[PDB]
Amino acid sequence: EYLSKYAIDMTEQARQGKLDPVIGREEEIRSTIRVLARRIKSNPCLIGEPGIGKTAIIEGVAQRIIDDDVPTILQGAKLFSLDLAALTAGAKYKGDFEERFKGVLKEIEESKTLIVLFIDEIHMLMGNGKDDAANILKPALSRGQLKVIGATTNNEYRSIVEKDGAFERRFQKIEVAEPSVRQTVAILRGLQPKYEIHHGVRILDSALVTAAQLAKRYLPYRRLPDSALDLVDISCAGVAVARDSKQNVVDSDTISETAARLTGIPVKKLSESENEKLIHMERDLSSEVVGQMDAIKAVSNAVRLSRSGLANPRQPASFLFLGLSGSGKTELAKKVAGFLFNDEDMMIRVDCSELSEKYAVSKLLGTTAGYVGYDEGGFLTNQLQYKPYSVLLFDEVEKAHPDVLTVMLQMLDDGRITSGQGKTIDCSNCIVIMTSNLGAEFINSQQGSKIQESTKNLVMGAVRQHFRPEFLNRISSIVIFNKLSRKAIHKIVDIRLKEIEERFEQNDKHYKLNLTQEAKDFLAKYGYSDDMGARPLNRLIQNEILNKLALRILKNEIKDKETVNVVLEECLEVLPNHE
Amino acid sequence: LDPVIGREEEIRSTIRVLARRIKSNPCLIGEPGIGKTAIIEGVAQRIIDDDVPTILQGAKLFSLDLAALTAGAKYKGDFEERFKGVLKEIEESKTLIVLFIDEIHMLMGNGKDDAANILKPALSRGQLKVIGATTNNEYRSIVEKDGAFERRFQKIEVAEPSVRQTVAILRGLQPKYEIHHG
Amino acid sequence: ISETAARLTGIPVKKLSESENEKLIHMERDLSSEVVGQMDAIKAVSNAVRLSRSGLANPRQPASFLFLGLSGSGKTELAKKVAGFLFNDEDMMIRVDCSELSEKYAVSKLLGTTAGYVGYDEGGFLTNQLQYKPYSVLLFDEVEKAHPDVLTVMLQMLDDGRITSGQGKTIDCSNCIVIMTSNLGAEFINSQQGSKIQESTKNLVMGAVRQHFRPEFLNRISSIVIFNKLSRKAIHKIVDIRLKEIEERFEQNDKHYKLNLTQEAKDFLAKYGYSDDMGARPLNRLIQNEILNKLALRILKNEIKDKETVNVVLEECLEVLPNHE
Ligand SMILES: Nc1ncnc2c1ncn2[C@@H]1O[C@H](COP(=O)(O)OP(=O)(O)OP(O)(O)=S)[C@@H](O)[C@H]1O
Ligand SMILES: Nc1ncnc2c1ncn2[C@@H]1O[C@H](COP(=O)(O)OP(=O)(O)OP(O)(O)=S)[C@@H](O)[C@H]1O
Ligand SMILES: Nc1ncnc2c1ncn2[C@@H]1O[C@H](COP(=O)(O)OP(=O)(O)OP(O)(O)=S)[C@@H](O)[C@H]1O
Ligand SMILES: Nc1ncnc2c1ncn2[C@@H]1O[C@H](COP(=O)(O)OP(=O)(O)OP(O)(O)=S)[C@@H](O)[C@H]1O
Repeated sequence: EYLSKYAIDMTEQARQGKLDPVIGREEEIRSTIRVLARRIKSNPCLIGEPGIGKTAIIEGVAQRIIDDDVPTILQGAKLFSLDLAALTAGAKYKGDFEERFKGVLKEIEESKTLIVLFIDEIHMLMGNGKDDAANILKPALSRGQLKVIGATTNNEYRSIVEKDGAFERRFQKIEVAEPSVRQTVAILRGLQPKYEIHHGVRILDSALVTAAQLAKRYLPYRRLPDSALDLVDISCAGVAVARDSKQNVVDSDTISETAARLTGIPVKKLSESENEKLIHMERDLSSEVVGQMDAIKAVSNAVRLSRSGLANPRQPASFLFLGLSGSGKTELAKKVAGFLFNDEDMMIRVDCSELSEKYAVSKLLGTTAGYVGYDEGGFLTNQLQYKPYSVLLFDEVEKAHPDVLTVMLQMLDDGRITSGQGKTIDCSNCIVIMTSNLGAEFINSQQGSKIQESTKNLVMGAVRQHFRPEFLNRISSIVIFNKLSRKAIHKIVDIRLKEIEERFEQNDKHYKLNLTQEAKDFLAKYGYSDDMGARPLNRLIQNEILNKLALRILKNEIKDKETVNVVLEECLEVLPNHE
Repeated sequence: LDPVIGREEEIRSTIRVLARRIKSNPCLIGEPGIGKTAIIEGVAQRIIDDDVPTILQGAKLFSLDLAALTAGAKYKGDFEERFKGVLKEIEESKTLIVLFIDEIHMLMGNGKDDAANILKPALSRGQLKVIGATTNNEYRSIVEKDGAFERRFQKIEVAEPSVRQTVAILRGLQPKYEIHHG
Repeated sequence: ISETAARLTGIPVKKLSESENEKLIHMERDLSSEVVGQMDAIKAVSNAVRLSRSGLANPRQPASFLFLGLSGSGKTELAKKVAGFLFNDEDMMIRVDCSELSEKYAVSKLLGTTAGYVGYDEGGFLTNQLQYKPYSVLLFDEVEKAHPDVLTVMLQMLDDGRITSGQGKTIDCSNCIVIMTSNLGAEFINSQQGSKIQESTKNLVMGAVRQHFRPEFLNRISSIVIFNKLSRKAIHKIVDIRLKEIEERFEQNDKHYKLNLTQEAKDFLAKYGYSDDMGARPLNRLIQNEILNKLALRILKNEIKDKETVNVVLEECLEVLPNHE
């Protein structure tokens, strides 16, 4: 009776059509059967990554028995799935759980046709460093009795073997593999009617294909038999939800949207409104960043290329921004994040300006087991796992120690980067921007505005002297920022003045600066340092205007709508009815 | 319970996952202090107002304590019994019962083992829907060790709401504070 | 018995199928159809694979290579195509990011950490992969960046396949292939004195190797292999290959080429992408810069839905099918 209380009759579940129909995996199913067909230690075990179909194989075998597709040894056999229930019943009256366990084995053992016992999470039976693990399945399997099928993960197997020894002897591992995308789809097709029936939705074959493809590309941490199903099942659920208050059909687009929600990857949304945003991306960035159109275009291409799906799945977009300091290198990256997340600071930043090798590698990746801290991934690993397509910005990669840059070297080509604790993170479908001021050395030759021939040669000469080709050749594009022209300065001043207004927390403490009057000319004239980019503008605005404004505010001379003009420098007005 | 403001996508996504045939176990993930458990209660409120997908229409949502795990361990195995009991009561399906586990990493177990089948193979059967809640750090401490949980549960990213959203939230909660403080 | 063992260990060596004979005696043919030129590297690998598959390989020496060459010459690529062949899946490869192998961590990262210390997740990458997939190809990217202490561990691994784990177990990764890559000789290959790396230049490369790795390691590699700089002719073939891969990776295959200019475009790219010291990488870049980016706009603008055509611009451009929908 024990067997009916502490285990599930998997062959009955197969008989009743409750188990997912099993598709493919013939070598694996066959191997399990062949091992069960053994006489001594007829004890197979399915080992492999958590999502590859281990119990599906077991269920498959249950079906093969029901379907009369087994050896005469197995024909007429019954398969049970052992629960922990026998053990959960309690260790009250010391050893009784072992007796119940033994009772299960005894019922099985006494020739009630051939009974095979299967155990989920079988590593649990390694018990208390042996001891409580008792004789669980030990003399049983040793004598070839009580045929057992076990299944667990790679890591658990490692723990079983390591800690027990004897179990390794008793069990015959069978490796189970993740199916290919094509195989995955075939499986999905096989499962399709169960999903369609459950949800009450129709699934197009295109959708099934789509899910497997997307799963391979966008759910790297979880194996295809699961990941593809999550996309199918969830997409179906999506449709099922629509059916609650609103065409019950799942297609590739539904899945792609679902994937975007699931993974955070915006590439899969596919909207007409997106198209307009991307088409005019350059305009929007040019209204934030003045000039530097080549840089704007360079990035825009990365985004558009990625959003179209054309970007190579293994080549994170990668840019190196060379250019004269203050030309807007960091600023561009921020504005790109602005565009992509509606948040200039959403991006992941790596302050490479601070990277002495000894520490630098570990700061980005973290430690291996056994070292101080296991809170791995200071910056790259931890951030990449939650914001997998975000903009990753490296400030002054030029100054990073040459060795830490080789972490980036790897990151930049074929996604993979691994944590200190051993996980592949894979910064794949994302954008990487790196910065350097190295090129300033030649740009400051004042060769007009747009970078000229020779200037660019020297800039690239220097970058070649500084970084090894191994790195440079992995960059999608090296962009050299242009010098800002006085004309650019006029545009910049406008933008800056607008940002100043927008950032005011107190919506009264703002200007009506006569920026249409000589005030803009003053700023453009005085702030145009040929070689400090736009930075002098921030300083002039503070020295010429905001500092004075602060005083006007402190003295309560200001309510709102402050105005500015120039005398002989910038001068602020007061509101005449004030002190 | 306090009302939930915004977070519509989170509520929708959570339920959508619960609507799944198998492994219908969403988990909220994000930095602490962002409203993860608020979302969970938001779902409870949608259930009370019944503004939910068919699968939840008349469903219950329970928050599991660790008392199930820890309230006495003489007669080792009793906590396992507590879980088989609880999980069985959920499986009973008097109505649809969804279980919420706060601090979901707490069921990881000391070197697993204790973890038993607490919410393990059962989740793949379509019953015992579980909603989790964790942080990036906790998540890593579960996932990198269990493997199977990473598969069983489906994380949902939960963003820090923007300042704009924050204000809306504050307005929404304003009367609770005004009433409490007077 | 042999077949049974193959089933249990996964090792194809023991299957002995006739169909393998053709794939193996022609492995070079097929690798050369993926990797252009670089025949010595191709032969080097194929010989190792064949010794294993034919049952001649010595169990105490995992096959190993040290591939030297210019970046963009196909070092990583070859290894992947080989893994592709061996498993019918390039993702089966076990990879090591050697650039991450700073002294204090690298050993423990690959082998694991000893009992008593935080985390017993031994095996990080090597033990954990090797204990399940015995004949996986290992790939070490830029081994010259690994701290010498790490390279020392490889020396141990490269004989008897014996590697100890952090917790004291052995791996015995006998029947496998180990690929190490390096850019140390790039400085001499860049002399461009030839097509096939020239003799003598070859010794300069050995010089770079000998001054970086200790001899104790170097004489242990089954063979040190040097990739050739790519020739212009190679580039023509490479371009063709990339264009095919590009079409193949279009998972949403409405987005596909007819390409057109089936000579002219390829020649344009071959001409412009033939950078003497950057291997094939510039070809990838030109295609994105000159073609795919433009395609992205044609897609975004609803100008092209399928049947993509490239024209020469006297650069290159794409022709609109639907009229800007
Ligand atoms: N070949 C297949 N045939 C039928 N169903 C499959 C197949 N592969 C996967 N599935 C489904 O997707 C899952 C595959 O993995 P499962 O066996 O459920 O999980 P697992 O691989 O057993 O890992 P554990 O041991 O349960 S953590 C199953 O739960 C099935 O629902
Ligand atoms: N081309 C530009 N358009 C608009 N604003 C700009 C531009 N260039 C610089 N700025 C201003 O420059 C400031 C930030 O410049 P950054 O990009 O940080 O300096 P940089 O160009 O990165 O040089 P480094 O490397 O950071 S010294 C912002 O306050 C911007 O307003
Ligand atoms: N969107 C929201 N609508 C209404 N109230 C909210 C919202 N977000 C947060 N709150 C309130 O803000 C508080 C913080 O939320 P919590 O869920 O406690 O934080 P948390 O994200 O759960 O952090 P942990 O993980 O539980 S420490 C909650 O107590 C809610 O009452
Ligand atoms: N001979 C070749 N035939 C075909 N493709 C090639 C060839 N050489 C290089 N490639 C391409 O180069 C890219 C992969 O880079 P690799 O050439 O392996 O870089 P590498 O040669 O490994 O130098 P490292 O060590 O990775 S910097 C792929 O896009 C390959 O297709």
